[PDB]
Amino acid sequence: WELTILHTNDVHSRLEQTSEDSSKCVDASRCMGGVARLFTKVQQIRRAEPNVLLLDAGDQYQGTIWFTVYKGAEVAHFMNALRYDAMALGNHEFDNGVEGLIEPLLKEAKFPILSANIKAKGPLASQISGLYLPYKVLPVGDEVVGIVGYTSKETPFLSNPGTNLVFEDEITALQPEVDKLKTLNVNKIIALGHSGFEMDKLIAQKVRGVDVVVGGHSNTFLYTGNPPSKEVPAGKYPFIVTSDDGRKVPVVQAYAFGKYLGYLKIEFDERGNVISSHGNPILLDSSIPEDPSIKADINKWRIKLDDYSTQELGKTIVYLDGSSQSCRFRECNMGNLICDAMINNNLRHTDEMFWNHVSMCILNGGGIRSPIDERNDGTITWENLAAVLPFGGTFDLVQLKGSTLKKAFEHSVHRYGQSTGEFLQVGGIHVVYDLSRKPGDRVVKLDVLCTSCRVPSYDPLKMDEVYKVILPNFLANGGDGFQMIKDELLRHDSGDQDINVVSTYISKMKVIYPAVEGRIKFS
Amino acid sequence: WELTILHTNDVHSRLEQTSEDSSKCVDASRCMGGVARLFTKVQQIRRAEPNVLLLDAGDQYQGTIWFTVYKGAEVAHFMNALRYDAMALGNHEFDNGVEGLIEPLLKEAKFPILSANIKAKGPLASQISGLYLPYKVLPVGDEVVGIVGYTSKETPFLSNPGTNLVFEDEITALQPEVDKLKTLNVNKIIALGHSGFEMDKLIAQKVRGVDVVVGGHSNTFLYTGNPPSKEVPAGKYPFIVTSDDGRKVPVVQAYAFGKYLGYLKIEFDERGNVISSHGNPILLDSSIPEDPSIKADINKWRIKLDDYSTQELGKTIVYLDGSSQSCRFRECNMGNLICDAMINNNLRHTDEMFWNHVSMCILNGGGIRSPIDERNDGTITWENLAAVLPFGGTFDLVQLKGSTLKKAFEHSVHRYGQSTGEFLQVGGIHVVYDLSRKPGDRVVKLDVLCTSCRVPSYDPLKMDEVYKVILPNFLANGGDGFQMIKDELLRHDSGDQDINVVSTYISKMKVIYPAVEGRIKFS
Ligand SMILES: COC(=O)c1ccc(CO/N=c2\ccn([C@@H]3O[C@H](COP(=O)(O)CP(=O)(O)O)[C@@H](O)[C@H]3O)c(=O)n2C)cc1
Ligand SMILES: COC(=O)c1ccc(CO/N=c2\ccn([C@@H]3O[C@H](COP(=O)(O)CP(=O)(O)O)[C@@H](O)[C@H]3O)c(=O)n2C)cc1
Ligand SMILES: [Ca+2]
Ligand SMILES: [Ca+2]
Ligand SMILES: [Zn+2]
Ligand SMILES: [Zn+2]
Ligand SMILES: [Zn+2]
Ligand SMILES: [Zn+2]
Repeated sequence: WELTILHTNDVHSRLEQTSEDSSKCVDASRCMGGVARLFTKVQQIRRAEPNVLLLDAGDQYQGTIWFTVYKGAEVAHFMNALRYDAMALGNHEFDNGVEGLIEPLLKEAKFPILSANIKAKGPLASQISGLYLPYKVLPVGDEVVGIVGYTSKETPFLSNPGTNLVFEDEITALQPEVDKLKTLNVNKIIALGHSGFEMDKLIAQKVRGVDVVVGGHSNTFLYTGNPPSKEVPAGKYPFIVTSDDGRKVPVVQAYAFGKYLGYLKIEFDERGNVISSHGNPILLDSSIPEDPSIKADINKWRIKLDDYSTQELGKTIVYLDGSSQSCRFRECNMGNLICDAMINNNLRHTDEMFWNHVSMCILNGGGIRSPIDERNDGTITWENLAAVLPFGGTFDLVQLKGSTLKKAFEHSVHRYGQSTGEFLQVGGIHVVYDLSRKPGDRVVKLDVLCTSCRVPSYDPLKMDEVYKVILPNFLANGGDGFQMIKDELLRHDSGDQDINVVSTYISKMKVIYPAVEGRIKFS
Repeated sequence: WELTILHTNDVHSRLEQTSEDSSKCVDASRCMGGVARLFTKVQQIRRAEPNVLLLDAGDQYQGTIWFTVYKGAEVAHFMNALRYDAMALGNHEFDNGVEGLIEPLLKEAKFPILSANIKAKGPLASQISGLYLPYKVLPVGDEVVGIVGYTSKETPFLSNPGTNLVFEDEITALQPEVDKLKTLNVNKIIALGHSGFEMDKLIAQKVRGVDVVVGGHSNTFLYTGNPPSKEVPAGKYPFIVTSDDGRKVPVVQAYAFGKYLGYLKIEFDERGNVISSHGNPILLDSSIPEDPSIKADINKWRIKLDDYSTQELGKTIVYLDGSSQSCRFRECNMGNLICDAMINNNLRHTDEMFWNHVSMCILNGGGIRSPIDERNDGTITWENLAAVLPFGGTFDLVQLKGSTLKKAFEHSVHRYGQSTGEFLQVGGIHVVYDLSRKPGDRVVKLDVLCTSCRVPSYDPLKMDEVYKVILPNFLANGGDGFQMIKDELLRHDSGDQDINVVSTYISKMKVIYPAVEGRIKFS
């Protein structure tokens, strides 16, 4: 019996086709992904293969102005149009709190939404009961397939689920659910979830009864053969894990941003044993036409986005200096605003040991692409912010040793004076450079805002201590020569869309007035 | 013909009786003022004198939780109960914008509200037409008295009137209105307004046809004889100004906070010439009973204030360190919060030469009377803020030369180490002390946030430059040994209630997290 699993993960609001690097589409002849093109390929496969499941491993929420305006209604609408068969909750599905997930996604999806390791408490437990499930048994042809969900145990640090949801250890929560499915004579079981490739491999190894793991979160690209685009595979597709009981369990993921459709064929015997599996993600490039009906519906929904983009988000009473002459040479107030917005976006619930789990921000000055003039009655619109932050990136959370962060600050000024992009704007950091010193030895003071403290205050950076830092995905990936960040980071989780972080902060503040205040000094 | 003018000014939300220093009443046998006691005395005078006018020279708005909750409805209600005959607009009547004045005061007052020098433009001119007037001619016995109003030309820097109101020069706007009243055979004219004793004397000298000036704003106490309480008179009551045409024009004011009722008797001849005048403010002490009906109505209205005081205003995720061990010895985050709230409260409309007219704050650490613990789910209520700021003061605006501010910072640490109250918490200032230097020479660096700049940044303080600074009225009056502030300031205007400034900022921010960030350092 052959099952074809089609899968997406970390689509992150890429409803429209994008450029090759998943940013705004500008060259139509080379644009990729989008739900209209995904519809064409899914429909084509479903004409040819008898037993198909279209699955999403979470993180449809967050990434573009589509999510900013429609807040999940676009996810329910377009996933329903694609006839997704099941979805696991991702961390970003909690960005607008549990109410922003219940309404509109859980109440409007025409498919089961799953997570076996999220447990609600208090009144929320009654309010949400049955709106997401630990698993669902689906009929596929003449057989049944059980799908069990899971979500990152670190979601409380990576989104806004609130205090009435408990994120349990994935393997601990999954095993009894898979044991239960086996008692109900379900012999084909998929674990679909959102914890990252490392946890997916552990689930494949340790959760007895799981036949395949379909994951996400880590934006992992897996491929068997010559890659079709610029993504470099972390391993073959599927990635085979040998389980504790000796089975070969395929693990799949399909990068992010709707650029690929994962495609895995699994051959099962009559008792649900996996005989073999093969496949590969399919690059959704211009060779696959956008479905005209889905595209026309996208164009209709885009009208409200165009309208929203010109509305006042809030006001500034100061000139927002995002010039290169300032932001690539010294502390600039646009850089301070963006880092303050990044820290505000990452305020999450804590135990009694931290005021917040993260207090620090770095931002390459070359990533700030325009100032904003305050003389248009102080108005700031999304279109103005998109000129400042045009790359479609995210502001991610990383864990870096103090030694790595000191090397990043040395890199920031290693060839100072040429208007290069690596000069860092900061938040929760006070750095002093002495440019008369040799490159690599120019940082003379580096103080950081504490997190494990009830009163935030600055203390010297410690080389062996690991710090959480919010920074662009461009820098987490080693852009601008920050190879030390890519190579030495101890954890990396994708964050919110860059424009959206700043827009939300400006709308919350109503009137902004960021100052240049001595976060960066020169001796 | 004898006219008795009863007058109040700068009542500032003191609806309830207060202590002798106009703070919370705690010893009933020695409490003063309040509208119930004012009613008793006004009613007594109106039984005995035939020609009485009860006037208010503005600034009923702002000062206690009454204004925070009722937003002017309490002013219309209790001024109507007292049967005020006329009121001039004060600067604080614009604290909640022009909408917060129209609704509820202008639409609910049963007396004319006056200002001849405020001119509206755009649609507002039609919306507000006739809701305030330049003047009103009132019948008094068998005669008529014209009352012409005026409001501080500096109101745009001292409240929130918005950009559709123009504040003209008082004398320029008053003269044509008084000329018009004279053409209508009105021969007895009172100028009632809110610009301060200095401007009141100029109006008495220069506006031809004005028989008496009833003022406010500067909280001036005038008295003829031995003063009845702790207020020291600035001059006799009335203060006589010789007009340009040789008339003797009485100028009156009655301190502030409803502690006194001004009482002036003017003898006019049949042609409206002033023959003589005499009087004195009456101390509203415990010897005058509170009117039981007004007091019972006050007690009824107080219920909603008690309810409001326990509601969550917003949350803190940090411990708000208002301890004396911190705030009298070093930068404390409660001090930073209060100074940031003071600067936010003073954001006003500007031309293109300033991002804001004021950027600096000083606050005596001894004025911070409690920390706030963040472990009650981060909740902050008005009752918690009242424990931090219990004195019932205001956060005022002063103009100080840099030399005066340097002397204030030397005073801040002149006897450092004894937990004395004068140690300053700051905003928009970065100071460095070297305590090994002799007292009076301990300030080694003092940088200030610019105002005449499009991007706020810090520069060294200049001894000859005048800076606007927000600070407690306690310090503006020379408290804590800051005699240099009292003696050398170039302008002083009373600001908003201390608790209200902080409450509004916390409610706007929703979640606060003030840090100790290096505003005060030690070498
Ligand atoms: C609609 O979207 C685009 O046009 C789009 C274009 C690219 C990507 C991918 O590359 N992402 C980048 C690329 C560069 N930079 C910054 O730009 C600096 C270079 O800028 P300049 O010295 O001014 C040279 P230029 O005028 O040709 O741009 C780098 O040093 C670096 O600091 C980034 O921050 N990011 C995130 C994504 C989208
Ligand atoms: C319900 O209201 C009152 O209890 C009320 C009491 C008074 C006033 C008038 O006085 N106003 C003040 C008085 C003092 N202080 C500060 O307190 C310091 C002295 O405090 P300690 O060293 O702690 C001595 P203590 O325990 O007896 O208070 C001063 O150095 C000064 O920094 C002020 O800030 N203000 C504004 C008003 C109201
Ligand atoms: Ca099986
Ligand atoms: Ca006259
Ligand atoms: Zn993701
Ligand atoms: Zn994720
Ligand atoms: Zn006043
Ligand atoms: Zn005033």
